[PDB]
Amino acid sequence: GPSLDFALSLLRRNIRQVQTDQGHFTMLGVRDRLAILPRHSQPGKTIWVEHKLINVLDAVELVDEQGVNLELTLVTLDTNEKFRDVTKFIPETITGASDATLIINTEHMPSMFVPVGDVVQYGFLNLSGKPTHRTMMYNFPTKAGQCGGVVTSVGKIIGIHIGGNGRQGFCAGLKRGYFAS
Repeated sequence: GPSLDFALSLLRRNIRQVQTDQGHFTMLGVRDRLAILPRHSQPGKTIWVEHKLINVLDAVELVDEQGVNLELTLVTLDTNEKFRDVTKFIPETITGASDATLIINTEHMPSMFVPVGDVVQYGFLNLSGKPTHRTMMYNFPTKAGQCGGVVTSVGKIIGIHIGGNGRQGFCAGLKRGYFAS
């Protein structure tokens, strides 16, 4: 079906299993050699991607216009070829959704689909003693090991999972402008 094929195609073409020194994460490749990680993955000069070590050419820990953490790291990778460009599926402004699917892809949780439900604008979040802006929330008890997971709804890629508190899950909202050249 259309939504199942979209999620499965994202898994195949854009959503990679990675390892850093901080463990297992999911990584969305967005276009060209640009990918996005949760900040707390703390990528070094190399990152394990699926089956090989990939050099990290740049890493930008994103902050807002007031300098508050957004809990996202934008990595430029020394990859052979370009990621299929999925920027057109990312909204221009941080937008919630109804009945979203969270897509996890690590060695421990490969090709995993999680029905998180409605995703709403949340804003400020204190995540592990790191204040964070531009978050959205879902009332779903997500678990450890799901950071970097891709929040999706009806052909839209809206957020990257950054944590939870046992009853709720939180993502960093995505804006298309983060990925402009």
